[PDB]
Amino acid sequence: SNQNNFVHDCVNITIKQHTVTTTTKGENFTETDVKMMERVVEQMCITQYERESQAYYQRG
Amino acid sequence: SNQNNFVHDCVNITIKQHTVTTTTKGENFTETDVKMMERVVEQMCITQYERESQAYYQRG
Amino acid sequence: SNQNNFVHDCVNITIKQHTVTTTTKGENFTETDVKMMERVVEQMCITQYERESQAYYQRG
Amino acid sequence: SNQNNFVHDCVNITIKQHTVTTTTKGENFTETDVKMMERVVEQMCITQYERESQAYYQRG
Amino acid sequence: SNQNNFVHDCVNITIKQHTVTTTTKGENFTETDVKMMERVVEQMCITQYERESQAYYQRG
Amino acid sequence: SNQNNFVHDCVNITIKQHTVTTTTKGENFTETDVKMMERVVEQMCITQYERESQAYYQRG
Amino acid sequence: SNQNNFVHDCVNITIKQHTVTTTTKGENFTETDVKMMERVVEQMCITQYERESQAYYQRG
Amino acid sequence: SNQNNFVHDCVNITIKQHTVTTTTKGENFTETDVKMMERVVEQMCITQYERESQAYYQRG
Amino acid sequence: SNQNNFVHDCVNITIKQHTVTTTTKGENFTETDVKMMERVVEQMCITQYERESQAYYQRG
Amino acid sequence: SNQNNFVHDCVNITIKQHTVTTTTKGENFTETDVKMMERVVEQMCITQYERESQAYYQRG
Repeated sequence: SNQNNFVHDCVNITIKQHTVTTTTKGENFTETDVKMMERVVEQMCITQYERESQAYYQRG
Repeated sequence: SNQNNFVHDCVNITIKQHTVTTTTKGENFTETDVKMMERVVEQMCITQYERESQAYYQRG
Repeated sequence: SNQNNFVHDCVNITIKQHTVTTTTKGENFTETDVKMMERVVEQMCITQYERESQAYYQRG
Repeated sequence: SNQNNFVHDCVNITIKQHTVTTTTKGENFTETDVKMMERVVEQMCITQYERESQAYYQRG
Repeated sequence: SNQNNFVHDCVNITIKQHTVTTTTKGENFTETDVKMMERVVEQMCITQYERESQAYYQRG
Repeated sequence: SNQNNFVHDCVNITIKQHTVTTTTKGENFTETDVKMMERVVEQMCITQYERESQAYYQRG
Repeated sequence: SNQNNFVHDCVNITIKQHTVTTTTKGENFTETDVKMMERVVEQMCITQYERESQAYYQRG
Repeated sequence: SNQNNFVHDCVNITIKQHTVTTTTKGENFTETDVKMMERVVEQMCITQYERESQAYYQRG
Repeated sequence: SNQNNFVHDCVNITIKQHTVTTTTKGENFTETDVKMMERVVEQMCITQYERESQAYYQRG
Repeated sequence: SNQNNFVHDCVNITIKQHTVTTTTKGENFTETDVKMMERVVEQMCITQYERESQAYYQRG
């Protein structure tokens, strides 16, 4: 019973909360951001499988 | 019973909440953002399978 | 009983909530965004299968 | 009993809520957006199967 | 009992809610959007099957 | 040109306004009184003119 | 040209306003009184004129 | 040109305003009194004119 | 040109304002009094004019 | 040109203001009094004019 496994998980995130409360009372507010997840992933993942394979990354 | 597996998961996210409360009381508010997920993924994933394969990434 | 598997999951997201409450009481509000998911995915995924295959990415 | 599988899932999203309440009481509101999903997917996925195949992406 | 499968799912979304309430009481409202899904998908998916196949994407 | 004067003014009130504005906006109000004059005078004035005259006051 | 004067002014009040504004905005109000004059005068004035005159006051 | 004067002014009040503004914004108010004049005068004035005159005051 | 004057002014009050502003913003208020004149005068003035006159005052 | 004057002024008060501002912002207020004049006068003035006159005062 042969079995090969080639697993690739570039990103893996897990949030588990039970109670999330937020309050923004006040009088004079300007430019209020109450986000929860802004910019999570900005990745690159290739997973090449054979020879003479190349990969060029640049984030200038 | 041979079995090959080639799994590729570029992004994997899991949120599990039970109670989410938000409140924005006040008098003079300007430019209020109460988002929850703004820009999650901006990725690139290729998964090439054979030889002389190339990949060029650039995020200038 | 041979079996090959070539799985590719570029993005995978799961939200599970039970109670979501939001309130925006007040007097003078201007430009209020109460969105929940703004810009989730902006990706590119190719999954080439044979040789001399190329891929060019650019996000200038 | 041979069986090949070539699965490709470019995007996969699942929301499961039970109670969603929203309220926007007030007096003077201007430009209020209470959307839930604004711009989910902006992707490109190809899945080429043979040789000398190319793919050019550009998001200038 | 041979069986090949070539599955391609460019986008897959599932919403399951039980109670959705919305209220927009007030006095002076201007330009109120209470949409639920604004711009879901803006994609392109090709699934070419043979050699010397090309694909050019541009979102300037 | 004789002239006698026996003036008696028990109460004398004078209101002179130009603009009176009132507003009772809201959501959940209970037992709101917006009167202007509730119980002005509760007096007693006699002005007896001859001898062995008596006056008995009691506000128990 | 003889002239006698016997003036008696028990109470004398004069209000002179130009602009009176009132506002009672809110959400949950209970037992709100916005009166202007509640219990002005509770007096007693006699002005007896001859001898052996008596006056009995009691505010128990 | 004889002239006698017997002036008696038990109370004399004069209010002169130009702009009166009042505001009671909020969320949860209970037993709010915004009166202006509650209990002004509670007096007693007699002005007896002849002999063996008596006056009894008691504010128990 | 004889002239007698017997002036009696038990109380004499004069208010002269130009701008009166009041504000009671908040969230949880209980038993708020914003009166302006609560209990001004509680007096007694007699002005007897002849002999063997008596006056009894008691504020127990 | 004879002239007698018998002036009696038991109390004499004069307020002259130009701008009166008051503010009571907050969250949890209890038993707030913002009065301006609470208990001004509690006097007794007699002005007897002839002999064997008596006056009894008691403020127990």
